[PDB]
Amino acid sequence: SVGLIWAQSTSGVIGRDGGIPWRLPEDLAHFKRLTMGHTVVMGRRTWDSLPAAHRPLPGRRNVVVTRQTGLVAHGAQVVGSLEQALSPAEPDAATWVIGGAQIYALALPLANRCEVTEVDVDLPPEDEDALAPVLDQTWAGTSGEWLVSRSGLRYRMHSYRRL
Ligand SMILES: NC(=O)c1ccc[n+]([C@@H]2O[C@H](COP(=O)([O-])OP(=O)(O)OC[C@H]3O[C@@H](n4cnc5c(N)ncnc54)[C@H](OP(=O)(O)O)[C@@H]3O)[C@@H](O)[C@H]2O)c1
Ligand SMILES: CCCCCc1nc(N)nc(N)c1OCCCOc1ccccc1CCC(=O)O
Repeated sequence: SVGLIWAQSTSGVIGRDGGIPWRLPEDLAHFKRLTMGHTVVMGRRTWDSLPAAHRPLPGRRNVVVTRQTGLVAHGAQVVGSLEQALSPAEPDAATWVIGGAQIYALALPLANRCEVTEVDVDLPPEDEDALAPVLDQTWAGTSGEWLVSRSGLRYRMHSYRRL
């Protein structure tokens, strides 16, 4: 099982200026609950984007997809392709692809699940933004209710499975 997991604004922005252009603690807790104890696969730019306290993501096997020989920042297992990231895999569990946009594009043809957090923040896309992948007719989804963050932002979760 290969799952994509991401958070996006309603406009579809996932990344800006090498980070995430909102703060939503409830999404971080959701992300930890779904990924804890599993392999997480990410692109190298996302790896370098992690604050030092969160790199590597604790309690998870951190796999970084890169064309380089290796990385200056410690804690990852490097691979040269998504296929190398995905095999071998954890039994009875999902391998989670955790971004960014380039790695989501590579993984989308292979995924069987997407777990999306939608954040109701008004962020008109800017020229260099990373955007969420668009799901085609092979996906069926369900959506949770709108929730209110302690910070006041509305947010909700959507879950998609491959038909
Ligand atoms: N909102 C969310 O849920 C979420 C989640 C994750 C990330 N983000 C944001 O997304 C942005 C980063 O996304 P991004 O698309 O710019 O970068 P990315 O997908 O994280 O990483 C891109 C890098 O992955 C490597 N790569 C890409 N395709 C490859 C291939 N076919 N084979 C081998 N290596 C390959 C390359 O590393 P090398 O250059 O080292 O070769 C490339 O520079 C940041 O703003 C981050 O904060 C948001
Ligand atoms: C602060 C928002 C964190 C979740 C964003 C997110 N939210 C969802 N729903 N899906 C994602 N793929 C994602 O991105 C993960 C990579 C970025 O992680 C980061 C970044 C910076 C600080 C901390 C972490 C994770 C720490 C941990 O899991 O212990």
